Amino acid sequence: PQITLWKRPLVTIKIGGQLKEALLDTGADDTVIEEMSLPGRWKPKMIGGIGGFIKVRQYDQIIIEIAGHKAIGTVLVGPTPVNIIGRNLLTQIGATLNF
Amino acid sequence: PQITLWKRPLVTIKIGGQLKEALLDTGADDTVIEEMSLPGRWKPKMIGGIGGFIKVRQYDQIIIEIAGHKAIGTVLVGPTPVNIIGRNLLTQIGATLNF
Ligand SMILES: COc1cccc2cc(C(=O)N[C@H](C(=O)N[C@@H](Cc3ccccc3)[C@H](O)C(=O)N3CSC(C)(C)[C@H]3C(=O)NCc3c(C)cccc3C)[C@H]3CCOC3)oc12
Repeated sequence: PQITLWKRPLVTIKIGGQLKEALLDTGADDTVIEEMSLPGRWKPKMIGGIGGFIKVRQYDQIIIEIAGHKAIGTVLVGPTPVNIIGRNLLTQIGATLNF
Repeated sequence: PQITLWKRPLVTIKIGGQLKEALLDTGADDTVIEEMSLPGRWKPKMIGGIGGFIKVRQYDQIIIEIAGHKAIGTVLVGPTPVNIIGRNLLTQIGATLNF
């Protein structure tokens, strides 16, 4: 698709068999989702954004669909205010900015 | 241009007579720049994201050049860690996300 920016670029994702709303965010290095259960071991990470930092749990090699496009990659879980799809997964789905 | 997302999508902007580097950020509603002077009236605003909120100054009707493309809109000024071009100005330069 071609997504314009007059409104927030929200899409549906699927993760853990569940549909969720998430923001396609070219300003985010990483993908971070609100609290949920994911399989496997996690590693610690801190991420730093407009307000300061939050602590999150890093899960690797997680199956995730973004607007119907399949990806498998790193998903961070923690107290983010919205679900954010960042560049690590935007690149998997072939997204570019164009003007 | 077509900008890939392998690295942060940073571009040169001209604002207030100054050259700055800034991030093309589809996750940002607003545009926020590190401390600088701008003309005209302003009012205070709080903006929030990862790590919470910061206080900024809101200037309206500010001319800007983003990667060679002119526009006008509201520009926020305050203690942002990164200069951010958000959707309010990305629309005006014709930027879309494509996949
Ligand atoms: C101290 O922090 C940083 C320092 C130096 C470099 C980086 C790079 C990043 C980064 O990529 N941070 C991401 C991030 O929060 N990026 C955000 C932008 C940003 C980048 C660098 C520094 C600071 C912010 C995001 O693109 C956005 O706009 N978000 C994510 S949360 C959001 C959807 C609410 C929105 C927001 O903050 N909006 C606030 C906002 C802005 C920025 C402008 C105008 C109005 C508002 C409301 C997190 C999220 C997952 O990956 C890591 O942080 C950095």
